[PDB]
Amino acid sequence: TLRAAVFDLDGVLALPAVFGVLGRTEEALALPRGLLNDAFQKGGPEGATTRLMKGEITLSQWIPLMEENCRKCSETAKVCLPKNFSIKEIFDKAISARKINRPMLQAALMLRKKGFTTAILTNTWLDDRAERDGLAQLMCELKMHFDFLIESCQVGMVKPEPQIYKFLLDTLKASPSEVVFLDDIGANLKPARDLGMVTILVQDTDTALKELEKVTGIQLLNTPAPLPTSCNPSDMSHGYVTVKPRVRLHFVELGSGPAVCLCHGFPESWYSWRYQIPALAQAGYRVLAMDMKGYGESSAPPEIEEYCMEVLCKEMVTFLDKLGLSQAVFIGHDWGGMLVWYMALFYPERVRAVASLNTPFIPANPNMSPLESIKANPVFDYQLYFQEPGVAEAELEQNLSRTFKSLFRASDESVLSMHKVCEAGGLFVNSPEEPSLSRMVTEEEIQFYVQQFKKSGFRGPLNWYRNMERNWKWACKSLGRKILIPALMVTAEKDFVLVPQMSQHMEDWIPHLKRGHIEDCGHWTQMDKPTEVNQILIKWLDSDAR
Amino acid sequence: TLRAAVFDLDGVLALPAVFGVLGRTEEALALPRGLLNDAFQKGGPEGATTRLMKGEITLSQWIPLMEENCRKCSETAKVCLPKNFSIKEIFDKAISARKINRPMLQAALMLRKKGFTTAILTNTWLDDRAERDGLAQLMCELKMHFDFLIESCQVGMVKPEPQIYKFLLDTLKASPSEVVFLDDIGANLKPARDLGMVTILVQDTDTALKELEKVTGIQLLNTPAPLPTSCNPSDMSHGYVTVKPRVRLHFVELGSGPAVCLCHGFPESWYSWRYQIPALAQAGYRVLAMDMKGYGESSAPPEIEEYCMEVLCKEMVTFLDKLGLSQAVFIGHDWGGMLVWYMALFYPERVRAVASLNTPFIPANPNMSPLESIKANPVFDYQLYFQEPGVAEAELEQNLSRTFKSLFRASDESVLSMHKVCEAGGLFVNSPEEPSLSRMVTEEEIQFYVQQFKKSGFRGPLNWYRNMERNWKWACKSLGRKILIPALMVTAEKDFVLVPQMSQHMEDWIPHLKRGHIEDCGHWTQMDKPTEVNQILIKWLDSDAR
Ligand SMILES: Cn1ccc(CNCCc2ccccc2)n1
Ligand SMILES: Cn1ccc(CNCCc2ccccc2)n1
Ligand SMILES: [Mg+2]
Ligand SMILES: [Mg+2]
Repeated sequence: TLRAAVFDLDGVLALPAVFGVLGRTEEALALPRGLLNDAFQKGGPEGATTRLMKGEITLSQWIPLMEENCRKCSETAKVCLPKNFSIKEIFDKAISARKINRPMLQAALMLRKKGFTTAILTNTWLDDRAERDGLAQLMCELKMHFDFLIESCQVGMVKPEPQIYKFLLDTLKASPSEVVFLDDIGANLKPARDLGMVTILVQDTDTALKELEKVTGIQLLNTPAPLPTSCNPSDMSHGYVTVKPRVRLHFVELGSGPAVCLCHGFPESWYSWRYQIPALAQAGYRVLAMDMKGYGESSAPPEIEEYCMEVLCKEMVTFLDKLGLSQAVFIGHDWGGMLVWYMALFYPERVRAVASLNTPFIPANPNMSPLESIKANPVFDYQLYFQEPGVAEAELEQNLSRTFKSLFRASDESVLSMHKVCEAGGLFVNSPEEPSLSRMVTEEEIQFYVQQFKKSGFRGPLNWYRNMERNWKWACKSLGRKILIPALMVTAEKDFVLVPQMSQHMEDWIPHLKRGHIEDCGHWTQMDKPTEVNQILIKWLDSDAR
Repeated sequence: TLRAAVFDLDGVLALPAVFGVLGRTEEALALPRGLLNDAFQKGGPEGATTRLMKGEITLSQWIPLMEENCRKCSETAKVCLPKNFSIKEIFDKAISARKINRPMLQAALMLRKKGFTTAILTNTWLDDRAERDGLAQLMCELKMHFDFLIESCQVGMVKPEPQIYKFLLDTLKASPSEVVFLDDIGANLKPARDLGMVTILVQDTDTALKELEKVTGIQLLNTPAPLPTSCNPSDMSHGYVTVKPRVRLHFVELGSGPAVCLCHGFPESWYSWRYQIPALAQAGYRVLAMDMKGYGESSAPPEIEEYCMEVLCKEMVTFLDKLGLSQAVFIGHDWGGMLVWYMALFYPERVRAVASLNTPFIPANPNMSPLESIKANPVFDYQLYFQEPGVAEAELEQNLSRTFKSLFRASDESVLSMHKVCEAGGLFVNSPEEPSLSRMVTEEEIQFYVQQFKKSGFRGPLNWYRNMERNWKWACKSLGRKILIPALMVTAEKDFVLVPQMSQHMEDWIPHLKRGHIEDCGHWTQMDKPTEVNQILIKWLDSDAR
């Protein structure tokens, strides 16, 4: 029966409410109780405040009217306003204090996940204050989570006028008995209840969610910790930069503030950062999530040396040149982790800070050929398997769904040891035809990877592994240097290919290295433990990159 | 004969040089003359400084070696270094003081314009200092103007070693007698002169350019003021955002810092901002230069109401939402100018500041139909001509080269009065078949517009003029408001359609409006007077938007 849920902003999705500051200010200043609310509501349907809420005048034009109202109210109550009494001041403070009410948003998120149409209906104003950006950010953050945002000042109607609820119903494409509406003002509920909507009077959040839970039949309270917000590819800004005649790099871009360039691993996509991209942008950064060369909508030339680290890195520098960025923070995972260490060693002027998930920095051994070093570690056997052009391509391209479903698995779910892969004849030779779906991924997310890899297959990706000698020779150039810019290494306890202990000497080359470590986290770090990754990167960004 | 020109960075393209700070620091501190240079050059080919210049060690690892050198030099000279003597300090200061030598860059620019291959060859270092971003910005700014940048620390060779000049020649694809090489160190010139290159020893800039001028046969000194840097479309980052199911907006993006959204006019392109985009990015902004709806690589649905101001503006808000931008500075010209005023009135929380070139803000007259108002001004006759769907499309699409060549003309070059256009039967009825090229545009630039307009023709563009009534009704909603965010109006003296005096009442609605005014500037403001536009916008951005 219920199909739609409508939330107010002030006092419902955001707290403390502003009217609360009229009450609080009265108390704090020992004014006659209600004096500020009387001034706020002066004139009723024809007073300044209604004209504000309807979009007739802006907030800045309203401020001196509320002033006059406060003066007139105090005169009739035979009191004085204190010296320095400031409506602008009171409101700047109330509007900055007001924060997203997290459990209410999470309820709305969950209900939207169960198929509810969700909306914010609010009496609000056109905000032209010097400090308006704070409200713009709050509204941005809330609104992406709802089907509709209906603002009194954009539609020219205000709660409790009956016409705005008719407009709501019409916007929802729903009948009134299909709708629950939450508000902290009883007068604002009545016209909804008159049309037969279920209504909830919100005082404390938990009681409102209890009523909301009872009436929808969906669990909303005491629910597990939800995953961070993910990205919908077709809602992203997609960017494309030609770094040389046959090579264009694609990236997805979100956020403003310091530039942060995410470099994914093998065989992955910009989409592997889907959980980090909204969280980092929300944290105050300009995120650029790449398709690395070889992948997705980036170019994939066939030649092996197009994918040596020297060339890949020079291209990343040109990418910054064409975008007009003097620096970015470089955050990499897996092969992308290897790449950002080399950006830090060869182009430190272009790297604001450097972080790697899983991939350690290990200086080239100038006394041992890289192939030998690889042969010494049985877990890198699969890398020998990758050398011969065409062999791994045929196995990995043969059935893309089976490829990504076999690779992208949590640490307690694996279906492929990296064990004597050459000798076995392939990576998947003892894995199922139709693996089950990992807890980490939905069938929809697997199909995005499959679709990306239909454009160029696995040749460009595999070529990243085919420059061992060439990368070793270039790396040997850097053996006298240290990495002295801000740097973060994040180890994953149960990554069995890139194990934590392989990073144990990094402080010899990077003396001020900072660390995070994620327990119970396998190789696909960003989608395995997205919440922990988010917290570790944002904390390190805010202290070291900013 | 000469075909290539090679410039050093320190002491040639950038001034003051750093060695100059060794000399200056000695003097300032009353140290033994040359002591700092002796320390800098200690050990020669095997000393710390050569290892730096070759990329063996980074700047930060070099600093304490130079320290030791200074100590050892002072001991043997039986003097003391002052308390607080700091190599880091000296170098941070010298590297920040060092600025692009403008007349040398302009010479290089001009020579490159006459077909020279140009290069920077420099002994420089890997810069990992906290303050490295300053050098990264200088290098970014210089390097886009040259064919090649060859850095000692990336190539592992240093002037004056002979191998670096061979590497240069090989990079240039030129023989030595085709090359002039400029350097401020005579020792660095010798190996070039040994190979038979023309060399110029640079002390003061003017004398070096005199020699450079004599030897190339090209005028380089006393030359007129060159145009600002323009954009090459295929070197730009191209971005695409879907704002609703059939509408994606394309934009070009350059720079970091506060977001600045450029909105072009009829019938134009993101490319109409080609002279502003590098200058604004260089001035510290994140430029987003749109194809507005209807144009270029943005979507162009056929329906008239898709192009009313309400819909266009809501889409610009969604564009900011999907990019994760809480605000941008909105700068518009012509129809794009009209649009940014309406963003300021309906979405001030999303607009950091607003500026318009040419287009005044004039409140809707609620007592007169917009068509009548249009009929009252003979210069807007062409707007009636535009009403009837299909008529203006056929004339404007018939020959695109002739269309843009006829429209894009300086004030002393016009070929079309806007005079009784209906009665004449078209916009071009008394203009030539093959107009001459305006001084404002090259044949190449005309052909870019022609190519853009082959994708969707003129239907979407003309539709901007076909919502007079619908725009009037929405504008009437805003008649109680004022624009109280930072705002700039730029009038063009000789724009005969959007004349300066039409803006004369704007302070009634925008009391703190700032102004610029460009004399001898016709309707195509950005390409008519790009230099003046640049200066006026950057000065207003730095004071009001930042
Ligand atoms: C030198 N290097 C850079 C990155 C790596 C590890 N790549 C693991 C990818 C993979 C994961 C599972 C199965 C096969 C391969 N090694
Ligand atoms: C209401 N409004 C917004 C913008 C304008 C002026 N458009 C001029 C374009 C043009 C220039 C030359 C020839 C024909 C048309 N009027
Ligand atoms: Mg409320
Ligand atoms: Mg020099």
